[PDB]
Amino acid sequence: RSYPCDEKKQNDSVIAECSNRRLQEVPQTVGKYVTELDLSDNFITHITNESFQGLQNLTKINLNHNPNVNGLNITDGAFLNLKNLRELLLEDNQLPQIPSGLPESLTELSLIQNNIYNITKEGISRLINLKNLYLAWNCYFNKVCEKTNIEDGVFETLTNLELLSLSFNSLSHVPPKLPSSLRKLFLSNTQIKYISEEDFKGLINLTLLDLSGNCPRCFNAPFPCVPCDGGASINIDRFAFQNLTQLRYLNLSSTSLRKINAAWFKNMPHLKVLDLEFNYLVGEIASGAFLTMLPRLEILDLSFNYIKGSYPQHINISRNFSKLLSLRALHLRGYVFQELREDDFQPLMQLPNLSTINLGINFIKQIDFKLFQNFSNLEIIYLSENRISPLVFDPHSNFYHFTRPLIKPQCAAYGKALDLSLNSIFFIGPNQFENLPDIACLNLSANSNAQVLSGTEFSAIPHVKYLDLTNNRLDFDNASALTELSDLEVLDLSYNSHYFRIAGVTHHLEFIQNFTNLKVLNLSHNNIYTLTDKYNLESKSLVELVFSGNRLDILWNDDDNRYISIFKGLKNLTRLDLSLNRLKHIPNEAFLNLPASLTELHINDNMLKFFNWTLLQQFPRLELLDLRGNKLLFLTDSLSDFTSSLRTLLLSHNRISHLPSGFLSEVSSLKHLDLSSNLLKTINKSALETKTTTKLSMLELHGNPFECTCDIGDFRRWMDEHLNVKIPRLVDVICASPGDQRGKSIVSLE
Amino acid sequence: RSYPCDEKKQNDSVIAECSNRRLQEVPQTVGKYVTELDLSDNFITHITNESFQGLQNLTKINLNHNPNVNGLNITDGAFLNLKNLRELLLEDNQLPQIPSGLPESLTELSLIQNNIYNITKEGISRLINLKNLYLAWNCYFNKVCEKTNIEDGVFETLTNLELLSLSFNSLSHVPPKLPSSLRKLFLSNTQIKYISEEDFKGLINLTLLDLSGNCPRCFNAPFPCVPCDGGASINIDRFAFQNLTQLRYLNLSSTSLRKINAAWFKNMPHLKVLDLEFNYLVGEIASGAFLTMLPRLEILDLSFNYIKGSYPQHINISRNFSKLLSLRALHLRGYVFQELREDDFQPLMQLPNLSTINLGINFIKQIDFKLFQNFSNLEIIYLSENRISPLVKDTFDPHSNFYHFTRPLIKPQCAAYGKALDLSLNSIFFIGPNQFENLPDIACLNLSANSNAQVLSGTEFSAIPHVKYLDLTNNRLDFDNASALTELSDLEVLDLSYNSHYFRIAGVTHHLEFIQNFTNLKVLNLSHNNIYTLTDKYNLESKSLVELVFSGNRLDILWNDDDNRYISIFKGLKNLTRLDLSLNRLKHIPNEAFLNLPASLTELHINDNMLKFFNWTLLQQFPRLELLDLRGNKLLFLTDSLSDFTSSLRTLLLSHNRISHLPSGFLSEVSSLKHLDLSSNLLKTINKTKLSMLELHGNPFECTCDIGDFRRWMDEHLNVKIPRLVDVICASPGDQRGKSIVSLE
Ligand SMILES: *[C@@H]1O[C@H](CO)[C@@H](O[C@@H]2O[C@H](CO)[C@@H](O[C@@H]3O[C@H](CO[C@H]4O[C@H](CO)[C@@H](O)[C@H](O)[C@@H]4O)[C@@H](O)[C@H](O[C@H]4O[C@H](CO)[C@@H](O)[C@H](O)[C@@H]4O)[C@@H]3O)[C@H](O)[C@H]2NC(C)=O)[C@H](O)[C@H]1NC(C)=O
Ligand SMILES: *[C@@H]1O[C@H](CO)[C@@H](O[C@@H]2O[C@H](CO)[C@@H](O[C@@H]3O[C@H](CO)[C@@H](O)[C@H](O[C@H]4O[C@H](CO)[C@@H](O)[C@H](O)[C@@H]4O)[C@@H]3O)[C@H](O)[C@H]2NC(C)=O)[C@H](O)[C@H]1NC(C)=O
Ligand SMILES: *[C@@H]1O[C@H](CO)[C@@H](O[C@@H]2O[C@H](CO)[C@@H](O[C@@H]3O[C@H](CO[C@H]4O[C@H](CO)[C@@H](O)[C@H](O)[C@@H]4O)[C@@H](O)[C@H](O)[C@@H]3O)[C@H](O)[C@H]2NC(C)=O)[C@H](O)[C@H]1NC(C)=O
Ligand SMILES: *[C@@H]1O[C@H](CO)[C@@H](O[C@@H]2O[C@H](CO)[C@@H](O[C@@H]3O[C@H](CO[C@H]4O[C@H](CO)[C@@H](O)[C@H](O)[C@@H]4O)[C@@H](O)[C@H](O)[C@@H]3O)[C@H](O)[C@H]2NC(C)=O)[C@H](O)[C@H]1NC(C)=O
Ligand SMILES: *[C@@H]1O[C@H](CO)[C@@H](O[C@@H]2O[C@H](CO)[C@@H](O)[C@H](O)[C@H]2NC(C)=O)[C@H](O)[C@H]1NC(C)=O
Ligand SMILES: *[C@@H]1O[C@H](CO)[C@@H](O[C@@H]2O[C@H](CO)[C@@H](O)[C@H](O)[C@H]2NC(C)=O)[C@H](O)[C@H]1NC(C)=O
Ligand SMILES: Cc1cc(-c2ccnc3cc(O)ccc23)ccc1O
Ligand SMILES: Cc1cc(-c2ccnc3cc(O)ccc23)ccc1O
Ligand SMILES: *[C@@H]1O[C@H](CO)[C@@H](O)[C@H](O)[C@H]1NC(C)=O
Ligand SMILES: *[C@@H]1O[C@H](CO)[C@@H](O)[C@H](O)[C@H]1NC(C)=O
Ligand SMILES: *[C@@H]1O[C@H](CO)[C@@H](O)[C@H](O)[C@H]1NC(C)=O
Ligand SMILES: *[C@@H]1O[C@H](CO)[C@@H](O)[C@H](O)[C@H]1NC(C)=O
Repeated sequence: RSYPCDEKKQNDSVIAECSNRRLQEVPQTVGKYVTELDLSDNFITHITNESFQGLQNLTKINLNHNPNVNGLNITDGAFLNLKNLRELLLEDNQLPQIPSGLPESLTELSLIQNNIYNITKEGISRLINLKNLYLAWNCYFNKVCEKTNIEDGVFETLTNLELLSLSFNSLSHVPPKLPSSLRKLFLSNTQIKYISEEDFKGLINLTLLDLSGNCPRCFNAPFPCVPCDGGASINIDRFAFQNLTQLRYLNLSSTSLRKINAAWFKNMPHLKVLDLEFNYLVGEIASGAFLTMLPRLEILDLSFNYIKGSYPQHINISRNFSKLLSLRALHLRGYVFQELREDDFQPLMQLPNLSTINLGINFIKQIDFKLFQNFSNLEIIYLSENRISPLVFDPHSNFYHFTRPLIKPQCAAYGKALDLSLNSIFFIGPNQFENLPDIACLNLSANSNAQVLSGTEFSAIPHVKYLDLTNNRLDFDNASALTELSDLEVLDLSYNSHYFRIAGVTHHLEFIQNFTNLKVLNLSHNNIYTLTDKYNLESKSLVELVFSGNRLDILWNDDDNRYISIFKGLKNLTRLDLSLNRLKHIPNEAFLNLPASLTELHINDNMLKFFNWTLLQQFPRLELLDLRGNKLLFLTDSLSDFTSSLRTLLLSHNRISHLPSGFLSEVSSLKHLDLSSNLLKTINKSALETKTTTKLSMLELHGNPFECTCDIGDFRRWMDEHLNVKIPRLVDVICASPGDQRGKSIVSLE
Repeated sequence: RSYPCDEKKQNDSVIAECSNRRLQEVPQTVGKYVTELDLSDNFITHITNESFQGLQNLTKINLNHNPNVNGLNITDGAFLNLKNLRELLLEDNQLPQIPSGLPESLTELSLIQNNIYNITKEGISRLINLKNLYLAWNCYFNKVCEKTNIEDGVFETLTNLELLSLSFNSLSHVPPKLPSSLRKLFLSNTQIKYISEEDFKGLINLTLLDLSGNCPRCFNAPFPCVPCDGGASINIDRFAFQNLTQLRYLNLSSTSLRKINAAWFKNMPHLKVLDLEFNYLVGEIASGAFLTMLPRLEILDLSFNYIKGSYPQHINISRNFSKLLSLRALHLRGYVFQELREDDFQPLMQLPNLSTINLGINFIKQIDFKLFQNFSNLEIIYLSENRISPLVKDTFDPHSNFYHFTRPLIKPQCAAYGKALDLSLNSIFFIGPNQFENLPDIACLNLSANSNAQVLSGTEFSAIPHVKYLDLTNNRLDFDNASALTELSDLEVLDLSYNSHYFRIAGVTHHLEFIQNFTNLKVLNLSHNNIYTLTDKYNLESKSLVELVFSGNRLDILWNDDDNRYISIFKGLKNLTRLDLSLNRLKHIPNEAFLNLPASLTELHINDNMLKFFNWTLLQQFPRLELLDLRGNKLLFLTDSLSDFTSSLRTLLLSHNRISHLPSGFLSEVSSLKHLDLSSNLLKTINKTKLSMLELHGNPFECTCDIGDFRRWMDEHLNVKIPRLVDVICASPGDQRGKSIVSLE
C-alpha cells in the first residue's frame, strides 16, 4: 500500500501520482517500480543529489509549482545520477537560472514560468538528446527582467531538437544559430518587431512558426500590452519565409497587421492553419491577394479584426476566398457588422470541404438564412452573440484561438448544428426557421425567449434531435408544445422561468408523453412546485431525467398526496437527478413509486435526515445511489438484505458517526463506498467482518475526525490485510485527536 | 424583561412583537399594558377565552399564519371580552368559517387566505363598526368550494364600511346590497363576467373599484388562468359606473378588453389612475374615444397589450392622448414594436405634467431620441429591455399589486439628481459616437447589462456632460485610460459592479488613475471586479470620495505582494468615511496595511473573508470609527481592553466567527458601544454599559449553574435589548440541550 503517493499501472510501467499533497520534501517511500513521478503542486523547497537515490529507473519527474502559498532550490548535479531520465518538468519553481549539470539523457525539459534571464551553454548545450525544450514565460513584464540573454549558439549543438518554445520573453530578435532539426518554433510575445531574411534560413524542416503578439493589437487587451511605436505592424521581410517549405501552422495573431504580403507564402505550398486574429485586416479581407496563395489551407482564423467605432452595414468578403479549396473551418468572430446577404458568402459556397463557419460575436441584426442551403458540407453554423430577431495564466493553452468545441459534441453528433444562443429571438416568429437546411442540433439558449409553445413553431426544421432552450422564459403549458419535433431525443430546459421572474409560476408537463424517442430531459432549476391538470410525468422512451433545483419537498409534502406517483410513469428511466430539491424526508410510498428501471439515482445536496434502506428492495437494477451532502445519521446494519445490485454508494458530507457491525458484511454487491467527510472517529472490529468476503475495491474515508488511540489499530491491520481495497487521499485521512496526533495521517502510527 | 415577546413602547402604544417564535400557544406572560400583539407565523392551534384574559388594553391582534408545518381552532366568543379590540388579523389560518361572536368594537378584520366559503349574517352582520373587511383568497381553485356563498344583505348592515375586498373568490356576480359608505371595492379574479347597471348603483362614495382578472388575458400567464368563453371580454353595461362620481382608481387589467366604452367615464370626472394592462387594446390605443373623457387622469397603464406573433414596425398612438391634460405617468411596457419616430409621440409633447414615460420591454430597435427634447417636464425616460444599438450615423403575497409593478422604475438615489434615462438591457455593445446626441440634459443614466465593451477615453459622454449618477454595472468595460469618464466633471456616483473583460478570463489587470481626476465624486462601486493588480499606479486617490465599495476583489493578493506595492492603496482617499472590503478572501491584513486605511473612516466592513486574527490595538489610528463589521470570518479572540483603543465605536458586528471567550473586561466599559453582535460564535457561557443591543443567538451555551451569572446580569439591565431570546439555546448538557437559556433555574 503506497504512501504518500497513489501508485498504479499505466500502460506497461508504474506511475506515482504525488501531486497536491502538502509535501515538504521528496518522499523516500515511493515504490521501487515507479518510473514516473509527479510531485507537482507541493511545498517542496530543496532538491539535492540524494532526493532521488533509490529510484535510478525514473524516466519522468514533474516538479512544477513547488513550493506554494523564495523558490525551489536545486543543487548542481542533483539529477545527473538518474541515467534514464528523459522528461523533467520544472515549471513555476521561481528558478533564477537553468539548473546546472542536467543529465545527458533528457529528451524533454520544461522550465516555463521561472525567472531565467540567461540561456547559457553551461546550462543546456550538453543536452544533445533534447527533442522538446520549453523556456516560455521567464522574462515578461518583470522589472527584474530587462531582457533575455541567449548565449550565441547555445542551441546549435542540440541537433535532435524539434520543439523550441521561447514565447513570453523579451528577445527583440530571432536568435541565430538554431538547429536544422527544428520543427516547431514558438516565439509569441517576444518583442520581435522585425523579421529578416536571415532569421529562419536553415530551418528547412520547420512545420510550425508562432510570431503572435509581436506588435500586438492592444485595444481592449485583458493583459498588459505594449504596442510597437505608432501601432505599426510587425515587420516581416518579403523573403523571411522563402526556405520554410514544410510550414503547416503559422500564427500571426495580434501583430497589428494591416496588410499581408502574398510573397510570404510563395514557397509554403503546404500551409494548413493560419491564425490572423486580433489584427486590422478588414481591408485585406475585402481584397486579399494572399488568399490565392493558400490552396491547401484548412483552418483560417480572422477573428477580432473589428474597427473601433464602426458598425458597418455589410461584410466585404473577397472573391479570392473561393481559392481556399481545402478550407474546412472559417473563423470570423468579432468582425462586427449588421447584415449578411446571400451574395456576401458566394465565394465560400464552392469550397467543397467547408464544414464550420464561425460568425460568433458580430452583432449581426439580419441574415439571409437561405444562403446556408448552398453549401454541400456545412456541419457547424455558429451564430452565438449576434442580434437576430423574431422573423415575422495557463501557458500550455492557446492564447488567441479559443479551442474548446463551438458546439457541445453531444449535440453536434446528431448532425447539422446551428447555434443562435445569445441573440434577440424574444419569441419564435412564424418565419424564424424558413430556408434553413435540415437542422439536427439547435441552440436557442439565452434569448429572453418567452414563446408560448403550441406545436407549430419548429415545423420548418422538424428533424431537430438535440434542442437547447436553456435560460429562456418559455411557456410549455400546452400539451402540444414541441410535438412537431417527433424525432427529438435530447431537450434542455435548464434555468427556464417566467418572463416575469416571480414566485408562484405553475407547470404542465403533459407534452413530454407525446415523444416516442425522447431520451434525455433536463428540467433543472425550473423551480417546479406544482403541476396543473395532470400530476404525472409519462414516457415510454425516457432514460434520463434531470430534476435538480426544483421543489420536490413541496410536491411530496402535498396534503392530497397528488404527486406520490410523479415519475412512476417514466417506464424506462435509468438515471434520475433529484439533487437540490431541499428534501428533508421522502415519503416511503413516494420513494417506492420511482421507476423500478432506475440504475442511477442522485439525491445529493438535499437535507435528508433519514433514509429508508429497506426500500432498495423495490429497485433490483440499482447500481449507483448518491446521497452526498445531506444530514444522515445512521446506516442500516443489514444492507445485503435489501440489494444485491448496488455497486456504488456515495455518502460523503453527511453526519455518520457509526458503522454497523457487519455493515460491510455481507454488503456483497458494493465496489465503491464513499464515507468521506462524515463524523467517524473510528471503525469497529465488528463493522469489519469476513468470513465474507467483500467484492469492495474503493473505500473513501478522508475528512473524518479519527481518534488515533490504540482503538484504531484494528482498522490499520485490516488495511494491510486488504491491499486490494483502494483508499485514496491517505494524506487526508487525518487524526483529529488526541492532541499529539491531531493533524497527522492515520497511516503514520506504531 | 418581556418573554417570549419583545415588548417596546412607541408613541402612545406599546407593542409586543411575538412572531416567528415557534410558539405552541398564546403566552399568558404578556405585559398587561400591551396594546398591539403580533403572534403571526407561530405554531398556535387553539384560541379560547381564557386565551386573552385580563387584557382589555388590546387594540390589535395579529394571528396570521398559525399554525405552520387542518388548523386554527377558535371557540365562539373567544374575543368577546376585549372591548377595545379594533383590529384583528386572521390570515392564512385555514379557518373553515368566520369565527362566531366577534366583538362589536372591530374596525378592521382580515380573514384572507382561509377556507371560508360562506359569508353569513351570523358571522359579520353585528360588526357595525367595521371600516375595512378583507375576505380575499378564500375560494380559489378549490374543487370543494365551487362558489362563495354570500348571504343576501350580509353587508347591508355595515353602514360604516369603507373597504371590502373579495378578490380571489368565485363570486359570479357583484353581490347586491352593498352599503353606501363603501369607498374601495376590490373584486379581482372573482369570475364576474358581467357588470350590470345595478351592481354599483348608489355607491356614491366609491373611490376605488378593482375588476381586474375577470375574463383574463391568459396568454403566457404565470398562474393558472381560465379565460371566458372563448376569451371574450368582461361585459360592462354602458351605465355600470354612472353614480360613481368620486371614482379615483379603476383597475381593469386582464379583462380581455378589445374596446372601451367612453360612456363608462361620463360621470367620472375625477378618475386619477386607470390600469388597462394585459388586455387587447392595440386598436383602442390607435383611435381611443375614451381618452377624451379623462382630463384629470394622472396615471395610465396600457402595458402588455401586445398581439401574439406581431413585431410591428411602428407604434400607433391616437391624437386623443393630447386630451390627457393631467397625465403624469404613462406606462406602455410590452406593446412590442421596432421603431419610435418623433411624430409618434406628438400627442404627448404638450401634456404639461408628463414626467414619466415607461417603454420598458418593447424590444424597440431604434428611437429618434431628439423627440424627448420636446417635453416640458420629463423626469423619467424608462427604456430598459429594448434593442437600441451603438449609434454611428449622424442625422403569492395577497397584499401586493398583481398586475402593476410597484417599486420605482429607477433607483430614487439616481433619479433625485434630475432627468433620468434608463437604457439597461439593450444592445449598446459599445458607445457609438452619436449615442447621446439630441438627448436632453441627463443627470441620471443607466447603461447596466448591455455587453458594453467600450474603451473609455474621455470623450464618449461629452454630449451629456452633466450626468451625476452613472450605472455601468454588468458590462465589459475598459477603464485603463486615465481619462476614462473625465468628461463627466460633475460625476458624483459611479457604479461599476460586475464589470469584467469582454473575454471573461482570469488575468485581467486594472489601472485606477481615472478616479483622481474627479472633483465631486462621492460614491464608487467596484464590487466583483476581481481586481488583483494595478499597473504603473498602485494608489487610489481622491479628495472628494466618501464611499468605496471594494467587495468581491482580491485584496488578499494585493496585500501579499512581495514588494508591498499596495500597502497604501486606499491611503489617498482623504475624505473616505465608508469602506467595504467584504468578500476579498482575506486571511490576514498586514499591520501597516491596516494603518494605511483612511483615518477619516466611520464605517468599515470586512465581513465574509476568512480572518484568523484582528489586531484590536490598531483601532487607535481610527478616531472616527463608529461601525466595524467583521461578520463571517474565523476570529478566535477579543481584546480585553477595547476602551483603550476607541471611544468612537458604536456598532461592532462579530457574528459567524469562532469566539469562545468573552473577557470580564469586555464592556470595559466601552461606553461608546451601543450594538454588539456576537451571534453564531462558540460561546459556552458568559461570566462576571450605554449598550442598547446585544445579540447572542446561535452560541452553544452550557446550561449548568455557571450561566446563572449571565441570567442575573440580564435582569439587572432591562435597557439592553436582546433579540431572538428563543434562539439563544443551551447546546449542553444533554438534559438541557435545545431549551432557551431564559427557561432555567
Ligand atoms: C442537462 O442535463 C443533461 C443530461 O445530464 C446534461 O448533458 C449531459 O451532461 C453530462 C455531464 O455534464 C454529459 O456527460 C459527460 O459526457 C462526456 C462525454 O463522454 C465522452 O466519453 C464517453 C465515454 O463513455 C462517451 O460516452 C462519449 O461519447 C464521449 O466521447 C464525458 O467526458 C463526461 O465524463 C464524466 O466522467 C469522467 C470520469 O467519470 C469525468 O472526467 C467527468 O468529469 C465526467 O463526470 C460526462 O459523462 C452528458 O454527455 C450530457 N448528455 C447530453 C445528452 O448532453 C446537460 O449538461 C444539462 N444541461 C445543463 C445546462 O446543465
Ligand atoms: C498560435 O497558433 C499555434 C498553432 O498554429 C498554436 O499552437 C498550439 O499551441 C497549443 C497550446 O500550447 C498546443 O496544444 C498542446 O498540444 C500538446 C501536444 O499534443 C498537448 O500537450 C497539450 O495538451 C495538454 O494541455 C492541454 C491544455 O493545457 C490539456 O487539454 C491536456 O490535458 C494536456 O495536458 C495542448 O493541446 C498545440 O499543439 C500547438 N499546435 C501545434 C500544431 O503544435 C499556438 O498556441 C498559438 N499561440 C498562441 C500564443 O496562442
Ligand atoms: C388594481 O389596481 C389597484 C389600484 O387601482 C390596486 O390597488 C392597490 O392594492 C394594493 C395591494 O393590495 C394596496 O397596497 C397596500 O396599501 C397600504 C398602504 O397604506 C398607506 O401607507 C403607505 C406607507 O408609505 C403609503 O405609501 C400609502 O400611500 C398609504 O397611504 C398598505 O396596507 C400596503 O403596504 C400596500 O401598499 C394599494 O393601497 C391599492 N391602492 C389603493 C389606492 O387602495 C390593486 O391592487 C390592483 N389589483 C391587482 C390584483 O393588482
Ligand atoms: C454599489 O454601491 C452603492 C453604494 O454603496 C450601492 O447603492 C447603495 O445601496 C444601498 C443599499 O445597498 C443604499 O442604501 C439604502 O438606502 C435606502 C434608501 O434610503 C432613503 O431613506 C434614508 C433614511 O436614511 C435616507 O437617508 C436616504 O437618503 C434615502 O432617501 C435605505 O432605505 C436602506 O436602508 C439603505 O440605507 C444606498 O442609498 C445606495 N447608494 C447610492 C448612492 O445609490 C449600489 O447598490 C451598489 N451596486 C450594486 C450593483 O450592488
Ligand atoms: C448553447 O449556447 C450556450 C451559450 O453559449 C452554451 O452555454 C455555454 O455552455 C458551456 C458548456 O456548458 C459553458 O462552459 C458556458 O459557460 C456556457 N455559457 C453560458 C453563457 O451559458 C451551450 O453550451 C450551448 N449548447 C450546446 C448544446 O452546445
Ligand atoms: C439599472 O438597471 C438595472 C437592470 O434593470 C437595475 O438592476 C436591478 O437592481 C435592483 C436593485 O439593485 C435589483 O433588485 C434587481 O435585481 C436588478 N435587476 C437586474 C436585472 O439586475 C438597476 O437598479 C438600475 N440602476 C438604477 C440606478 O436604477
Ligand atoms: C467583438 C466586440 C467588438 C466591440 C466593438 C465594436 C466596435 N467598436 C468598438 C469600440 C470600442 O471602444 C470597444 C468595442 C468595440 C464591442 C464588443 C465586442 O464584443
Ligand atoms: C413583452 C413580450 C412580448 C413577447 C411576444 C411578442 C409577440 N408575440 C409573441 C408570441 C408568443 O408566443 C410569445 C411572446 C410574444 C415576447 C417577450 C416579451 O417580453
Ligand atoms: C476534402 O476532404 C477529403 C477527405 O478528407 C479529402 O480526401 C480531399 O482531398 C479534400 N478535398 C480537398 C479539395 O482538399
Ligand atoms: C430502455 O433504455 C435502454 C437504454 O438503456 C434501451 O436499451 C431499451 O431498449 C429501452 N427500452 C425502451 C422500451 O425504450
Ligand atoms: C421503511 O418503509 C416501510 C413503509 O414503506 C416501513 O414499513 C418500514 O418499516 C420502514 N423502515 C424504516 C427504517 O423506516
Ligand atoms: C467631503 O465630504 C463631505 C461630507 O460629505 C463634504 O462636506 C465635502 O464637500 C467633501 N469634500 C470634497 C473635497 O468633496
